[PDB]
Amino acid sequence: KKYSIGLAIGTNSVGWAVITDEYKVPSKKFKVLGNTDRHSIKKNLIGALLFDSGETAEATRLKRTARRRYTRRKNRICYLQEIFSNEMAKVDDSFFHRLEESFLVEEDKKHERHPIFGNIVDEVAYHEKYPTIYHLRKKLVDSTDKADLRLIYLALAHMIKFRGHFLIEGDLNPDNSDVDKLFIQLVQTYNQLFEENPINASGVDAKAILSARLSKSRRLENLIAQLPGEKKNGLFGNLIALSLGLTPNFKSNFDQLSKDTYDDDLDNLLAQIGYADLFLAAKNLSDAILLSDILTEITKAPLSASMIKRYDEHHQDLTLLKALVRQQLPEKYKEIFFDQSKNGYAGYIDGGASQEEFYKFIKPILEKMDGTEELLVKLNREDLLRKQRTFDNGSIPHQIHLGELHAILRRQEDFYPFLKDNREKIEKILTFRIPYYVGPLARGNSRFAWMTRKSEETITPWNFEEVVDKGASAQSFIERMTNFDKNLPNEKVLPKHSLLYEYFTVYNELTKVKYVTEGMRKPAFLSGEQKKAIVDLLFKTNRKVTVKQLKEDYFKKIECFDSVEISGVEDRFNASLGTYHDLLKIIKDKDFLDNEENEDILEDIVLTLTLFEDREMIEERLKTYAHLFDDKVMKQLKRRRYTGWGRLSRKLINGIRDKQSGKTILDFLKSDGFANRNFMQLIHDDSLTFKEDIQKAQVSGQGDSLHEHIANLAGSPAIKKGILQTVKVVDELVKVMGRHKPENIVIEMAREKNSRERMKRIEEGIKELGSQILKEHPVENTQLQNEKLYLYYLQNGRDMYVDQELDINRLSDYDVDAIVPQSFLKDDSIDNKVLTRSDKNRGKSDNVPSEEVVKKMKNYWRQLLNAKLITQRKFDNLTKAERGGLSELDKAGFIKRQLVETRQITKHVAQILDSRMNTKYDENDKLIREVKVITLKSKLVSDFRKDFQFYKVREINNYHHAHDAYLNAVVGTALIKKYPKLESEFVYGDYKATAKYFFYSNIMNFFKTEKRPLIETNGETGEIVWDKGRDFATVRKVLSMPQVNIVKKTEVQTGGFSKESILPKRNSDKLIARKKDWDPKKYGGFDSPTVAYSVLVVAKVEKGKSKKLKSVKELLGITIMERSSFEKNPIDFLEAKGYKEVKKDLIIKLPKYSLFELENGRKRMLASAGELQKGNELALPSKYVNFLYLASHYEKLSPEDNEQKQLFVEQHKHYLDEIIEQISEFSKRVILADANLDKVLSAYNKHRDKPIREQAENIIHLFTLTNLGAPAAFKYFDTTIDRKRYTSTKEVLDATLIHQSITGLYETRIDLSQLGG
RNA sequence: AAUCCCUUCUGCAGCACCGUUUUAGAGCUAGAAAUAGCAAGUUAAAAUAAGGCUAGUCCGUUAUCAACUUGAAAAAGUG
DNA sequence: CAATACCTGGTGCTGCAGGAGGGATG
DNA sequence: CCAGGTATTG
Ligand SMILES: [K+]
Ligand SMILES: [K+]
Ligand SMILES: [K+]
Ligand SMILES: [K+]
Ligand SMILES: [K+]
Ligand SMILES: [K+]
Ligand SMILES: [K+]
Ligand SMILES: [K+]
Ligand SMILES: [K+]
Ligand SMILES: [K+]
Ligand SMILES: [Mg+2]
Ligand SMILES: [Mg+2]
Repeated sequence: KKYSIGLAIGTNSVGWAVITDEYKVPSKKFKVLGNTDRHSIKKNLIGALLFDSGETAEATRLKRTARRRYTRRKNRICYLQEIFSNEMAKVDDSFFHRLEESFLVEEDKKHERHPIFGNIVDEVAYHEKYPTIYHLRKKLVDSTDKADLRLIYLALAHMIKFRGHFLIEGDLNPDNSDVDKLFIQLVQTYNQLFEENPINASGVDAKAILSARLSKSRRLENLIAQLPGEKKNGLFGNLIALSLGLTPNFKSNFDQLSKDTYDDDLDNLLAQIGYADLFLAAKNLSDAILLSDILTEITKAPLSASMIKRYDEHHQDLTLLKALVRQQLPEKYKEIFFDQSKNGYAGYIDGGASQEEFYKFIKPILEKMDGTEELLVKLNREDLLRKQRTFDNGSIPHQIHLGELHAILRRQEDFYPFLKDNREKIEKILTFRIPYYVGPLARGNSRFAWMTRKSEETITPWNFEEVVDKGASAQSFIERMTNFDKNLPNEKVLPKHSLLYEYFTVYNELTKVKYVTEGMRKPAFLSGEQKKAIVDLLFKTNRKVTVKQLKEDYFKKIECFDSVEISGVEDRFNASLGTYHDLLKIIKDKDFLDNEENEDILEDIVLTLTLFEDREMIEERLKTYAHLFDDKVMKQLKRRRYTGWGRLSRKLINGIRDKQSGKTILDFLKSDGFANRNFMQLIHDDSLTFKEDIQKAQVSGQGDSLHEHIANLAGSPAIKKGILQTVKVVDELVKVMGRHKPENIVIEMAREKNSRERMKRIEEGIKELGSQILKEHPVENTQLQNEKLYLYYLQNGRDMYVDQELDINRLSDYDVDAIVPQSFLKDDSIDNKVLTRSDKNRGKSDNVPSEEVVKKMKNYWRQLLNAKLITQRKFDNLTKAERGGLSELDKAGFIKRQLVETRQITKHVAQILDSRMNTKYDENDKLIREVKVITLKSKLVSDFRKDFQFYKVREINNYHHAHDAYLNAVVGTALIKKYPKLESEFVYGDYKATAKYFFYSNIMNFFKTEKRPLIETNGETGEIVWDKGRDFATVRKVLSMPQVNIVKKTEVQTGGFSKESILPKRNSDKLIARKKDWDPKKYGGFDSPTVAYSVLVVAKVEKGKSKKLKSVKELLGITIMERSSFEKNPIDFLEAKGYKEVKKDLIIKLPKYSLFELENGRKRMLASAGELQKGNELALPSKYVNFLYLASHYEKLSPEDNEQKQLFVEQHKHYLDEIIEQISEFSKRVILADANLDKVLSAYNKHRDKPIREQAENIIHLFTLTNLGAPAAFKYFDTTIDRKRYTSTKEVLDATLIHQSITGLYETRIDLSQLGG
């Protein structure tokens, strides 16, 4: 009674099957619990678990940081109001009270309804004088008169509440925003600065070029093109890119700018290369540009002046437009200016029409009339009838608002002393930001917090530097997320640029080098002293060590050789002692670097230089070693910084020692007799204690629950959910088998609204490219789902193999080609595809695109890569011909990869299963592997199905998952029975090119007959593995079984309370209050809450004026918001809902997808408290499935054999009317959608003359009507069938509730009809 | 299971711009009223998961969940 | 009550830490 | 986008 388990793991399903020795699926009588007449039921041991996808914690994060930002903006306003409190009380004792209650209706207000002044005359006068807040801001900046304290507060609060971005570190001169004069002065500085050949700025419109709204690099390209004799990589072009916003490097010219550390960066660069006024004229021009796009001798507040310009132009253009429409088109006036439902001005101001929609609506009306030329120019400039609060204000830096705030404070502190004293406090309120390396300012109740306090007191924007330890917190920010050595899980990894780590890497690479001379018969390793000599003579004198250097400067000059051959390294050594030479240049003391005593200190310094990024903290930590280096060396040292972390810790590299030998890993790597064992051999050697000590280190950390362990894997949270469910399914199956472990467990893992991503990728690439391909051809995200159009836009409308424009309309004429041919690699993704007019122009179809195409198109390809329209992998594959093209080894590897699962995630799943199955040790204290775990790629079973006609159709039902599992079980098991030597490739354990190509290509031919023998056996054992006369019949019978255990995981719904839309007030009890006292009838609110789970209530409710008690049984949906209160005390909750005399013990909790069975096997699932999903699977017989498969698609190019498939399709055409029949009988029994079924029958009767292929495809479409789960709309040819929904859950209150275990084999059935009174 | 770069998949932190909602921004004239004819419109306040106690410039949408017995829970046991 | 149609919150940026896989050694 | 909530129309 030996058995094996087959598993198919996916992101929404775990298919499972149990097989015996003969590849049969058993069947058992399983006990049934509950109050039903049924006491047991027969189940086949095969099925599939279905579940909704597990989501990422990202949306939670975004919304959580937003919650924090709203809290902190409120606290900003609260600080500002606290500063104003007393003097405002002297002026107006209820001003802030009216501000906070501005949202209430006049009936609910406690003070006068006019907020600012408290009476109508002064309010109307204010709005007449200051129609927008920016009028008041400009007035308060420019005027010299004492102003009302309330208007001052309103201006300062409007600046602080919407304060602009923080993308620039430094100050901003308010004026000097003339692009032209700053570019001219830059040109003068360069010309009189440089030695000869002065640059030309004659007839240049640096203003237009730089100020045009464009990508930084495209404006760079334009300005460079204007300059004769200047490269885009020219030094002056580099300075221009510095001024534009890019980071240039003057390293190559002489062998973001806004970062704060970037100025220290520039200072050390100046130390390295010894006039900079062009830089002081470069960032000045950067300001000029950035400011000029947004906005100076007439005011100190130019931003509010620009907003007032917006307002004035809006007024003038609106007057002109009203007059023009009244004169020329008097009949549309209402529609344009009164109808909020239309996208005219009325919908633009009061409706829901955006600026873009309003423009789309009014462009034809402007083109239709006369005198609309300037208005149309403003429209195409996106500068017509503009509001002031718009989407594009994200460009406004906080320095602008800060300048206006400071101006107002300077004006009004002459009249208000508390403004003079609190000026810097208010400025700080505006400018203060919590640093990213500090995190939440918590006190021990935030699982995300790491900040440590210098003193225990409340943190404010002003005492932040004294209360918050900006030092220790910035250290914790990195150290909490630092990686731990996998071998010693309680040790921190070394910095990637640590001297010890680089020594380790160099010695590990060097210890496997071999060399041959004439005197030697066979190659030899390098001795420890040879390796030390090579390190001291070469690695410590050159950054990179070439094989030529190894042959000449060592084997010739030391060992006195003339011809020696080297193996283990080719051309140049990959490892290098980079930090050694960095420090040798900085400190200039080789004996200090070579003194082993000085290792520690150095490891400290580098650690600092890696751990932090701030200059002050780095200097503070390096102070401990100030006495060791001259001041110049200390300044050069603090300017140097590293990033990145290694994979191994210091204790593993050079700490733990082998008990017998007494030396560390690095000691072995430096000298290991004549074995020269490397790191892997060291930690896997049974004669050394490294293996055992690593084992003893691992265990203590991994004593935690299965869920935590699976959380610690790397992968999508959806596939992690799948993995956890897979493990639980295996546990349940083992329990079903009488706690006997299986012989094999075969696992296969499937491969892994993105249209907006395509749109964003293309928009960014085209605007960075500076192309007008979207002005010429506007496109929507739905059109980008077509492969050819997406390729067209990614290629800027050009052929990729030949210099020639592409025509959009002729996309059907063109070809989509694989960069690496698909006979070699089955890559069908954008990363390996190209749109070209004719694939013939690629060159030869058997390799990488020819060298000629590369020579033609490399520059255009590089332009596409810089705009991120192609990836780096795509570019490399396109230009592989430059580096020899595809070698035969690549040919063999592309095929071995198609059939050997080499993912770390499938390896992790197999390791979990293996460590859960095999737990006993033998007499030699080695593991007893009772259970072998196999990992297969989906292509094996896919090719099996296609070769032996066991086709899958995903749309018919969810059975295929289960079937896949079964097939996986079968094939895998058979495979390792036929070729045990392949265990190393497929079974979890710590155990010519043409040859392996042929072998892996034909690995699955033992199943085929063509003459191979009828019976296939193992060569050595003589055991039978496959009977071609009997076992295929077994597989067919298994795939034809109608009873398959499909179980949809019942899940409590979590997440948001409801839809987020804040609806207008409405006389409906469906509205939910947004605050405790905000009656939705007066204020609006939310609707559409999500039911966490429903509850079966059995009680009485009052009926009629008499309040008589009437017995009821109904489903009450507990919403996500109600859940905590209902669970704290269900009886009080239900009584508050209106129920009386609740039968507490009859309360049944019903999560989403709870299963009910009614009459004639009709099943329903709970979609919520008031809707049901389809609960039955349509078990279509196998012959119909294979017919639908074959007839669904043409058979073209064993193409002569495909004639037999076509003849079978045509000989069994009557199958169509049978399939429809099978559907009809199903629907009438189970679905109960009379109108939809009649429409579908009429549609099938309508197209009986259509070709068989298209009828088959639309019949595939039909199964949406019968699929398990929520109803969905579908299409039969050109007829649309809307979903028939189940808008009532009354019937399930008398049906049979079915509780299912994870496999569905164990059940518990409750006949709810026995509940009532 | 080397380094570099790229891509993709994950986790955390700090910000910005809108959108919505109610109220404020005296609508006028003729109508009994409905309605008609005109004037106007760009701005602001406040909320932005109800809220919680642990009162922090903190926390509140991920992960986990058939039934039944035990347990605070994680989880074990039951065919 | 059952069929029918409509609805559904978005965008942009800065830093950091990691797993992976692909292609090459800048 | 999918699919559960909502009002409107019978
Ligand atoms: K009142
Ligand atoms: K040029
Ligand atoms: K609008
Ligand atoms: K090399
Ligand atoms: K760093
Ligand atoms: K959910
Ligand atoms: K959940
Ligand atoms: K279940
Ligand atoms: K990465
Ligand atoms: K790698
Ligand atoms: Mg709040
Ligand atoms: Mg607003």
